[PDB]
Amino acid sequence: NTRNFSLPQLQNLPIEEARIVADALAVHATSRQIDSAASKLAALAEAGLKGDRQAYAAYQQLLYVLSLSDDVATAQTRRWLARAIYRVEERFMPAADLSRALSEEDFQKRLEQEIAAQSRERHPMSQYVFSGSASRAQLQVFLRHQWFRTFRLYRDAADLLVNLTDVDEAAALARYLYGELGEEDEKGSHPRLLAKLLEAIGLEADFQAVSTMPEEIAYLNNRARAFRHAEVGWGLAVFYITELVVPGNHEKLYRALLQAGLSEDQAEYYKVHISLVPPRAKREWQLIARRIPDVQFQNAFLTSLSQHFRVERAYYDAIWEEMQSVK
Amino acid sequence: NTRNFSLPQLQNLPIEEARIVADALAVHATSRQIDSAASKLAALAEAGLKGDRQAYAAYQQLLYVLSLSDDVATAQTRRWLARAIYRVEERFMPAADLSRALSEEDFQKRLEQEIAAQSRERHPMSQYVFSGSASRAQLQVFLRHQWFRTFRLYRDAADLLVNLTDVDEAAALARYLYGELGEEDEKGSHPRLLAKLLEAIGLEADFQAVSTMPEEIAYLNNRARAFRHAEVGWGLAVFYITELVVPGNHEKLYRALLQAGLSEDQAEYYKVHISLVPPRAKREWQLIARRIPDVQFQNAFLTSLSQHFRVERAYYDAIWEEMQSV
Ligand SMILES: O=C(O)C[C@@H](SC/C=N/O)C(=O)O
Ligand SMILES: O=C(O)C[C@@H](SC/C=N\O)C(=O)O
Ligand SMILES: [Fe+2]
Ligand SMILES: [Fe+2]
Repeated sequence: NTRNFSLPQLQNLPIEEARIVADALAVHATSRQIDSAASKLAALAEAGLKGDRQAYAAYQQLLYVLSLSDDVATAQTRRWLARAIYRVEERFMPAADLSRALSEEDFQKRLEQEIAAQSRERHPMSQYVFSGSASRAQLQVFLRHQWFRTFRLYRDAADLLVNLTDVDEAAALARYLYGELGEEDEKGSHPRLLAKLLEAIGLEADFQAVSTMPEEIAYLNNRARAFRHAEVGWGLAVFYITELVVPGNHEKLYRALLQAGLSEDQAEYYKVHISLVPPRAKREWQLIARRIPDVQFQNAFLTSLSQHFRVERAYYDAIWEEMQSVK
Repeated sequence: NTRNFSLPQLQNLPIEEARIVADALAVHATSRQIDSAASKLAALAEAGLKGDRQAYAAYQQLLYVLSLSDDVATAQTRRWLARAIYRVEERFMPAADLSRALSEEDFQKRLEQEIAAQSRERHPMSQYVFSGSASRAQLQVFLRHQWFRTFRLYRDAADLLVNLTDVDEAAALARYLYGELGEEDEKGSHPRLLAKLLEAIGLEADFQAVSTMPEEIAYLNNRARAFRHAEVGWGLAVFYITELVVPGNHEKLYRALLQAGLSEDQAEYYKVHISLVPPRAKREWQLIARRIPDVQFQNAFLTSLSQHFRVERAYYDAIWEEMQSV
């Protein structure tokens, strides 16, 4: 009942700094113990981002524990420590580095060119699933990782809701959350729809799941960082590229799963997005349109979009390799 | 630098700790500056809660700035500093020390008993307003403070949503937020419904409103602390006490405003809770029912409830005093 709490995970990490983090998470942890943990985490991230593969794996695994564990008692300090890593990560990410604001037209055009160039729908694995050709074992690989992307997405969206101080924009994210959590029926929440689909093909849907795929950990860490960022451009970038790409991708995945012999009801997870999302996306765009004139927003948004695509592509690459290792 | 950002509010507080907090909220503030702010805030709260009236008012004003300002860039550090104060505050609150969990029936009975003993609806001001004897200006006093209670309640609910790790419990709070923010029409969010009522009776509904009433600040500080607490018994206590009391209170406030010459549409803010809340309260009860076997939950819940009633009563008393002066 605690496999995804912070302390059990930290005691299982053959990383020295895991003990310093654990001490920082104690109920009566001192300011010096917490700041010490912050210092070791920041140094570990700096070493990893400079090319040290062992330091890279260490800082990522610790950041996964800090940002996505489920013991709320340590969450505030965990997020405080996560911030020390985020500051390094962001100070290492290629910045959009506009000196002045792009036109709204050039902003949408640049947005459109990047989405066209790097969307998950064009990935060879995606066309492969669409192709029909995937074995059952290979669809299990795909859906096993779909679970990690879907099952706590609503929490990342809630972090963005919390940071939208304007009541009408919070209302927009609330409408998103309501839809995502099943409207009036929590049995129809989108994680539980995906769980039903997973159950139909022989897989478990574990609400305490802890990933051991490095590229997947990298993807979830980045998404939580972006949705929690104080400059909501980071979260709006990730939110909007998802809400924009989901319908076409889910339409083709839906068709592929019925072609794999599952029913309309089992694949409901994909079906509902095809119809639920497009109109709400049109309303959600105003939160972005409102901010276009601000170059600080443009730089946060475009930097976040580019980083999200880099980690998504490496994640999809690793899933594709795993898929092809089975038959 | 808007009126409800942290730095403009801090510059207006003639307190030395206000400058230390200001330095701690700077973009390149060091860990030493933040720990200094945290220490001096904790010491200020300790001095105020032991009986230093000026330190009491001072830490309460500072906590209002930390917990409820709207400059998101400092939000994470402000909440870190608020926690240093919360830790002190919770050591002074009378804590429920039950060693064994009440039965579900005994627990519900205790809640009902505490509500019948402490509900805001029994306050002399409430009865007086219900009587139809309130002046237009007196109703204005009432609604000015209604604004402060209503306009950001959804954010506190959202903090509880974030701390409910169970997908089904997050969903229950999401349904609450959806209802609270107007469902498909943000023009009908409940803050905007209250704004429509305030404007119908000559008042401005300011989404950057900053309270200057000490008891109102104490109320809002406590409610945000409770909804943000890592042990969700605190927030579930305040959430559930509010959801339980709102329907009957709002029906009578609605009738009283209609008696005073307000339209059905103008007073919609109070009307919509009469029918929206009773259905939602029955589904929200399962969040409490599932945790009743846990005595730590019961103690957190009951301590929250008693503290909430304490700050709410002092707040209604202060509104009542203002209403009598007009
Ligand atoms: O990749 C992501 O982060 C988004 C997920 S889920 C979209 C909505 N799910 O309820 C996906 O794989 O489509
Ligand atoms: O006491 C409070 O803080 C609650 C508000 S109403 C909230 C309505 N629906 O959630 C009031 O002042 O009546
Ligand atoms: Fe969804
Ligand atoms: Fe409401």
